[PDB]
Amino acid sequence: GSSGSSGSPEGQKVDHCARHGEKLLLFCQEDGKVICWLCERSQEHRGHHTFPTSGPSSG
Ligand SMILES: [Zn+2]
Ligand SMILES: [Zn+2]
Repeated sequence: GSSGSSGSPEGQKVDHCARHGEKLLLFCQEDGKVICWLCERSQEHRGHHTFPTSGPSSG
């Protein structure tokens, strides 16, 4: 698999998934919420099309 990109507790906690702990930068359409990497690749949001929120930004 993959160890991860950010693995430090001193990291800017921004919309961190309370389930996995990964930063939520994606936006699921089917659900209309913000999910993380693991989530997206999870049977929960599997196949679901998500978009990069990039914080306070429309496009
Ligand atoms: Zn998650
Ligand atoms: Zn979804």
